[PDB]
Amino acid sequence: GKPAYQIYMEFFQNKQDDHDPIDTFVIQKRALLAQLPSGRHDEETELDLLFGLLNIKYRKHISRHSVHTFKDLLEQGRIIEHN
Amino acid sequence: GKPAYQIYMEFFQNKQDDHDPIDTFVIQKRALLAQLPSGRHDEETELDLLFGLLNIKYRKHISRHSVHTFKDLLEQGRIIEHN
Repeated sequence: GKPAYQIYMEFFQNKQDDHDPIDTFVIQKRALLAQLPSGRHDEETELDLLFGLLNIKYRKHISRHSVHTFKDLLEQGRIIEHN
Repeated sequence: GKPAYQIYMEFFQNKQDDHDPIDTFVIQKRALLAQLPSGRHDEETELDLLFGLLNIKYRKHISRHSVHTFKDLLEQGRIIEHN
C-alpha cells in the first residue's frame, strides 16, 4: 500500500466542504485510516485526527468531547443535517 | 493543554518553507507532538506524521524509508543544507 506519511498528508489535505454529507466525508477519511498499519491508532485517536477537518457547520453544534465513537459523530451529524 | 484534534490541525497546517532550516522546523513540529497524550505515538509514527510536511528540498534526497529516527533525519538534512 501507500506509505503512511502519504496517507497522513492526503487525509489532512482536504477539509469537509459545504456540499459534502458527513456520512460520505467520514467514509472517505476512514478509508484512508484503514490503510495505516493495523492496530496503530485507536478510535479516540482516529476521531482526534478527523475532527478538525469537519465543516464548521457540524463543529458549531458538536464539540469533540461530546462524541466518543464514529457512530456517535455520524448520529449527531445526521440530525444536524436535518435540524 | 490544547485538545488533540487542534494540535493535529496545527501540525498539518504549515509545511516547511524554503527559508526554514530543518532543525527549527523539526523543533516546532516536535513541540506540537509533545502536547499529544504521552505514549500515544511511537517515533516511527511521529516521523510518518512529519515527513510529508518537509520541504521537497529534503525529500528529493531523503526518502522516508531511509531514516528510522529523528536523529537520522536531522543528521542527513543538515548535510543536505551544506551539500
